[PDB]
Formats: sequence, C-alpha cells, structure tokens
Amino acid sequence: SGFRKMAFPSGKVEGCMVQVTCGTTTLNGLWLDDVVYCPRHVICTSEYMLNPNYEDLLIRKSNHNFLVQAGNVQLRVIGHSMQNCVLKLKVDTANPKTPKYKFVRIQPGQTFSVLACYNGSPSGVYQCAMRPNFTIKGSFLNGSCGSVGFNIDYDCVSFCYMHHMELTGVHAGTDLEGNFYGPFVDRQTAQAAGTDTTITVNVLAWLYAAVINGDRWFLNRFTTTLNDFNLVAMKYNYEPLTQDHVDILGPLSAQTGIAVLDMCASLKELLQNGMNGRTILGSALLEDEFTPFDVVRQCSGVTFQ
Amino acid sequence: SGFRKMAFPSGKVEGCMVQVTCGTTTLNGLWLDDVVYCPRHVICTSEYMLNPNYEDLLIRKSNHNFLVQAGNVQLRVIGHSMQNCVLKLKVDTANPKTPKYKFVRIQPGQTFSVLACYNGSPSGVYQCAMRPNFTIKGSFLNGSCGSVGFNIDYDCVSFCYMHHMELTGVHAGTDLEGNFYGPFVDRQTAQAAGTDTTITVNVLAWLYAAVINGDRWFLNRFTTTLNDFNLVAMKYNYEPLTQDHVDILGPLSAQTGIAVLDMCASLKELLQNGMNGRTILGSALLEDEFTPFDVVRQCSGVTFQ
Repeated sequence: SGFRKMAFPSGKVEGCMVQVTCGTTTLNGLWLDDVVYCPRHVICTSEYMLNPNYEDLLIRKSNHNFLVQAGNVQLRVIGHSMQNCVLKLKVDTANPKTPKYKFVRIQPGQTFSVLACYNGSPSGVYQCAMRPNFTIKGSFLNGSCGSVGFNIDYDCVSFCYMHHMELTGVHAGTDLEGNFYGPFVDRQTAQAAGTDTTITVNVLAWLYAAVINGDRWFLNRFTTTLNDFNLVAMKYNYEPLTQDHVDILGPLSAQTGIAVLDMCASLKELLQNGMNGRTILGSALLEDEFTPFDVVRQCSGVTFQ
Repeated sequence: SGFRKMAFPSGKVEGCMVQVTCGTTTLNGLWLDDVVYCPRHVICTSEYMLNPNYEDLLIRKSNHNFLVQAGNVQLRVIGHSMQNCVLKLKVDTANPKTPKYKFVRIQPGQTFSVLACYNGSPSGVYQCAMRPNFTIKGSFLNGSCGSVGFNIDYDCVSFCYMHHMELTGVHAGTDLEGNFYGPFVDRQTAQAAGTDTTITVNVLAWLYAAVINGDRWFLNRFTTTLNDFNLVAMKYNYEPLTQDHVDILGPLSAQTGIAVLDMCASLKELLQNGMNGRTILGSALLEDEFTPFDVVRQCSGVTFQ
C-alpha cells in the first residue's frame, strides 16, 4: 500500500555519465559503446550564445579540443560529428558498462526518470512528465546540461531526453537524435513556453490509484458520456478524452470495478465544486504526472534487472 | 531552477540486493562483503506469525535451509546468526561490488531514499522522511520486505532503514543493527502507529526553497518570537521550534536575506488563514518532507561519486 512519485533505479545510467569540456565550458555527456553524446552548444562561447553558426564553430575544432573524462580516466577523442542539436564524439575506448539500450522519442503526457548530473557526476534522480507544451518541470542548476531522461523496459534502457536549456522556470531539451521537443532552438532568442494544459488521462489514472489505496470520498453513482465530459474539461484547460484513453484505463477499471465513465463523472464534480479542503493521496490538487502504466507498475509491482 | 522530490542515485545499492528464500518465504537481503542481512521473520511460518519464538525457530534451521541468489548466481550459506530483528547470513563469497558504507540510525524528521525491491530485483527509488511517530509513508507491496533506505554522504552509503512490515497504511522497520524504529515488534499484535505531527523545521526549509524559486506571495513584514510561534504551532499539531532549528536554517536565511523569525511570522499566518486557493512550489499543502540540507543540496547542487 501507499503511493509515491517513484523513479526508475538509475544504476545502469550512472555508469554512462562522463564529463565533457571544450574551452571554458564543461557539461555532461552520455557514453555508450565508443561514442559520447552531448549538447552541441558545448562548442559555443559568449559571442556565439546569441546567433551561433554551429557548422562554422565545429569546423574550427579538432579532436584534441575536447576533454572527456569518465571519473579519473581520460577518454581520447578520435573523431567528432554533429547530428542535429547533439554532438557525437568518437572515443578510443568502448564503455564496458554499456547497457542494452535504445533511443525513443516520447509523447506529451508520458513520464520518465531524470538523472541530474554535474561535472559528469550523478546528483539525484526524479520522475517527471513531458508536458503538453513540450517542456518538463524539472530541477536543474547551471552545469546540468547533458543530463538524460530514461525509462527502463525489462532489461533495456530507453533514453528519451537530453537536457539543453532553461526557459523561464521550465526546461527544454532534445531526444537522443538531437531533435528538440517543442518549437525551441539552442540559441538566445525571445522563445517562451506556450500554454500548458492538464493531462486528463493521467488525472483519471491517479484517481484509480486513490481508490486502490482506500480514498473513496469523491466517488458518486452518476455517470456521463465522453462528449458531456469533454465539454466541461475544455472549460478547465484539461486535455480532451478519447476512446483510446478509455481503453488504456481498462486494467484499472477492471481491478476496481469502477467504469471509466463513472470515474469521469467524479472528475467532473471535482472540477466544478473543488476539493472542499479534503485531500487525495496526500495532495490537495489533482495530480497529472502519473500515467496509467505508472499506476499499474506501482500498485502491482513490476521489477527489472 | 525548479524543485522536485529528489532521491539519491541508487546504483551503489542496486549491486548489493539479493534474494533470500527460506521454506516458502522469499524476500530481499542486503549483501555487503561476505554477509547477507535480511529480516528475521523470513524464518517464520503461518503458525508463527502470531507469537513466534525466533530463537527456537533459528536453532531448527541449518545453513542449507537458506537459498540466497545474487541474480542467477547462487551464494553458499556457510553460517548464520541473529542480531536483534535481523538475520546475518555468512556466505562463501564477498560481494565485489561492496561500496564504502556505514550503518547509521536516523532521527525523526530526517529524509532518505528507499530502493524498493521484489525478489532481489530493484523496482523503483523514492525519497521519504522518518515521521515523528517513527513510521514512514512508503510505497510497498507484498514481497518488499528487506528493501533498504539510505543516504549518500560523499562516496559513502549510509544505510539507515530496512523494511519489515506494513501497519494500516504506513510502514515500519529497523536500522541495520536490527533495532526497530518506534515501539513496534515483528509479530502480529494489536500495534498501531501513534499520532503524527508536522515537522516544522522542514516546512520552513521548504518555504525558503519557494523564495529561492520565486514564490514570494506569502511573505510579510511582521516578525515574531520563538515562544509566540510555538504557541500557535502547538494548536495545529506542529512540532515546536528550538534555537537549534533556527541555527540549522542559517544558510538559507543568509542566501535569501529573510530572518528565520521573519519566516516564522509568514508560517503563522498560513496556519491561521490558509492557502486561500494559491499554491507554493506546485503544492496546495505545506510540505514537511524536505530537510534544510535537502533544500541546500538541490538549490546549490552537491554531487557524489
């Protein structure tokens, strides 16, 4: 019993973090086999943080301009190239701690773990969601660039995020092929995050977790239709609900015996009348950063190795 | 910028988790050098979950009654003994992944990371606090017994908690010398958790984190004394505040320029008037599971290796 914001165990990723220095800039890189991946803006200098030409900046570098260190060992850079917004540094030694991995691009509403790092050294792990506006509400200080986000699926690490920049309180980055999430660029412009919305299917999954854990006070006997619900949801800046979402919630409906559309009726009331000073799973707000799979994993107990 | 419930990287601990089976009972153990530590109730059977005599149960066992597996490798048990509520299983192979470690007993209000495990396999990591009533509000399903709680101090893992039982929604366990936190026993009796209170010094540390991150709406120009504050705090089930707590908050007072007693005045108002539908660091409740050190670590950026 109980319900926590739970991150994936980070051991497999900790062994891939290295420090990358170019000039006076130091940040983090990801070392898989004989390639180190890091944000390309490690080659930028003040004058260039405004309007950089990365192809120009890269052609003026050579392999020995890149100091890469895995702890105390130094890695020899034997080749470099750029793929979109990441730099791929070829090194002379393959990481012997390379896990089984793949590179995946996630969708808004999906969650992952972030291993926050400074100077190549792991500092903390936490769980977050990709927001509908393609930012994450992370926790990052200067020097955290190159920290990665990941999920663990069986024995396999799915890398889905590399941190690049902070934009007025929230955080933006790329997948591991170097393509940004959202309409952001790795330079100084007037870019801001767009309007965020609440991830409705995640709120419903969390209300199911609450029932599983004994919080039942918000239930009622009413029911509703997808279209009546989506009418009220749009008013409160909630993502609309599809039939696909209903099916995804199937397992949780089965385990609690409460139909999805029954639960939607409870959500509709919570949105119109409020919490009334009561809490749900220790929160006074409706929580939207747990997916249906997160709830199943924590309320049924899947492991990895 | 940003503020998250951040756990320690778990890699160093993942390499010490093993599976321990005795009879039909399987749970988790901690393998450091050539000793496996696990809850002693792994030797109990139904008839004994009520009123067990553990010395009797242990004398009727031999080394080959204990199946210990580190992944796929099996470990040979060459000796066993009991220290308070833990079992120490001597095995024929020293764990080569044994980190630098020590065994510490924590105080209520202190936080640590939990590596939740099933069948010896790590499943998730999360941060929690030891409550003033000596329970933790964890997330554990059947089979999680033997999962450990820890902090990382420099290069050194401080083990502080081993999970033993669930008591009506909350969780109870021992230090690694086998002594329970709180007045609990590892048998079936009528034991319940006592009344919990809110950890005041932690709430103040969190309000400082909020200011550091730009949430200032709750501040005011008033001030107060320790005794006036503690008078109102007792009314709301808050732990009283000592001069020691004030000193601990020193660094955060220095960084924000807001005196502790100034901040206490803001807390006093929040307790008497409420949140008024506004949030602090994304919460509509006063959060008490971040220590002053947690805030410094996240808002200044200490790493480990």
